[PDB]
Amino acid sequence: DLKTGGEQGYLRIATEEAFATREIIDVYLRMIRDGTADKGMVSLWGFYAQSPSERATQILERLLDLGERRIADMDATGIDKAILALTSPGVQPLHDLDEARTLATRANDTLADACQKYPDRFIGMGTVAPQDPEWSAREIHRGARELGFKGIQINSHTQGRYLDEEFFDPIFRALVEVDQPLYIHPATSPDSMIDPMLEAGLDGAIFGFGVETGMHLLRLITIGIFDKYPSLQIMVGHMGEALPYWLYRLDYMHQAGVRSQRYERMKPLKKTIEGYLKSNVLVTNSGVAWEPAIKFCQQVMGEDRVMYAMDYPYQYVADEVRAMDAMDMSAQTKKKFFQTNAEKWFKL
Amino acid sequence: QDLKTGGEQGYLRIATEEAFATREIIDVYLRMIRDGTADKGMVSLWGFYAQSPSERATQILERLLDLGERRIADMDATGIDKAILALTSPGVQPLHDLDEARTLATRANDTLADACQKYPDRFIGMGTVAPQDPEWSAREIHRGARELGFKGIQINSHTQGRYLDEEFFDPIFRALVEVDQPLYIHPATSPDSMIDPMLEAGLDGAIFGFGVETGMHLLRLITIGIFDKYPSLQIMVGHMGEALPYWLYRLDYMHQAGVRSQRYERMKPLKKTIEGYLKSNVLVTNSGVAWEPAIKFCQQVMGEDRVMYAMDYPYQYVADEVRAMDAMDMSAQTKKKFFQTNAEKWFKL
Ligand SMILES: [Mn+2]
Ligand SMILES: [Mn+2]
Repeated sequence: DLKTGGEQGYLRIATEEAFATREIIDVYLRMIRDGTADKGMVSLWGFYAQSPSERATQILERLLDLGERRIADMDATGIDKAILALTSPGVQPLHDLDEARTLATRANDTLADACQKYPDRFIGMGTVAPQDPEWSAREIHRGARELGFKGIQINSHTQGRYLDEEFFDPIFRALVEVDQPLYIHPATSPDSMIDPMLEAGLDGAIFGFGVETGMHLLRLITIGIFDKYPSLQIMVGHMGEALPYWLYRLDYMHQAGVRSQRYERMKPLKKTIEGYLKSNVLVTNSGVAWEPAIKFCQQVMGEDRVMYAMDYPYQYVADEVRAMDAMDMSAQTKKKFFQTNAEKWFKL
Repeated sequence: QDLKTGGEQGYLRIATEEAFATREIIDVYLRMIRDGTADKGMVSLWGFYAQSPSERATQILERLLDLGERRIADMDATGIDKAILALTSPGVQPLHDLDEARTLATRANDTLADACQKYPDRFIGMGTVAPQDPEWSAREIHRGARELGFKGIQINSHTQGRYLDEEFFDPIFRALVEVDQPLYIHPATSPDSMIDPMLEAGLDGAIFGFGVETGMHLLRLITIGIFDKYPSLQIMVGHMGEALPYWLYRLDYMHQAGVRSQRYERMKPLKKTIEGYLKSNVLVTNSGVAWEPAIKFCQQVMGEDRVMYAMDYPYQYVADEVRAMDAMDMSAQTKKKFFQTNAEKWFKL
């Protein structure tokens, strides 16, 4: 009952879909073995790459496939197109810059090859190495102009550092030059923040992912990234990492902080936080196949700014697709949500 | 829109997360800041509120300190009939000298009891405790229920980086169930172990860090099985549930995924889903969130009987917020629950 081809009145374009390369997963394993992995890596990838559980082993196998098996899984859930990115944390944790750039290059060329082979099914977002912002800028050039990619995905922090630092500016300069979106995907929190979450089993997707990612998007908003770069669009998954829900409180407390001069890095902005959510931020529902949360986001940010995502293979659930197809929404809204918003914002 | 006391609009306005301070305890914070024993959160939060020359800070400190006619006037001016009062975060929880903590918490509780006696139709008390000493805290829970007329207690999230899911804190929960009173988990700044990236961006306080710390704490309690151990226990949180109601689908999906894959020895099977515990054991206020779409979303998730009005005076003392809440496109029956009768039930007023 879930079919490709758009007969139900829209294509299903899934906008937060993951893959891995074996050589990068082997680096994570090396890091865990040699003690250079951070606590988040040990937690996340010591689980996914090593647990014998059904969940981990299926995720690992699915991540590594970029062909007929992934296509079969998409066919079986009626997914027309998938926007693919290297799974978190990509090469961001790597201490050897030459190794990070090499592996990122390879992962990008691997993705490009797959998209060339399945051009009606797979759409690519590039991976970068923000450890090297200037290289990353050139890799943004290459993905947009040579590889056919539609943007980049950054897996939140790089070695405990956030994108609001001036150090990272070449990434933003390059994105606005090629006029492509940035997708800030979660990662585990850095060692400076993870301990109370990790000790309770909360460091991953259940909680810590949202803390890390929402903090990252928020600190970019509050540093004025969209005043510096008014064309820039930043996408986040998981229903906006709670930011839409907190909006009233964000704006109230932002304004209080600005006016009171409480903080060096919180100065006046040209728009409210609400205003940036309406003009510069875009949200997917990855992991949140939940009609009230989706409708809430659509109401707060505008229906044109909210997109369907599956989060394959971390959350591959046919009944979720069925629930999304069944939502109490107009045909027109549902087509935006499943298809045409993604067509617009990713320039498909 | 006139804001009047007396319920002529169809309900009393019962404000359920309202703060006060004591000069002696603020002086301790200043001492800890000066001597270097204050954590980064204390330096940030109380360095600001107790020392900032900012207009917001100065007026907030004066209002915090008043437990009399000024506070009453401020309530009258915004049509607030009753305020549920608690010692402002982080209370005595950061203190290293337990004699001092116990003495100052006793004093603060005595002061609050005295004020509530003076204005018994306007002020309702929640006790403060010192979780560093869970035995003393248990006695203080009983003292507040027996002698002081209090309706429960407020704990200001973590105590020196230690969380209530730890077995050490069990005597506090045992005492709450014995007196049959709720726990309000109010925010605090994050501990030094988690605060640094937030603090650097100006995000450690009410804008963001408070919700992270508090949502985390409540999620840790849910997932340790506090409500299987204590099925009668009610835990209240402000700020529209510290995002948990909005995350709920993701919370349950990933909690179940973790348990079934045996990922964390800490995370064991629970008798209810997280959704089940929200509907049976957690209560939410809208402190700081005078925003209809979020209130209505939370009502749908939790049930309209489980969501209450709060002002968060004096940190967020805004007449126009009251006006907006009075004017929500919501039935008279639901509005009366939200402002009045839910609080009357859950606080046993
Ligand atoms: Mn994902
Ligand atoms: Mn408060």
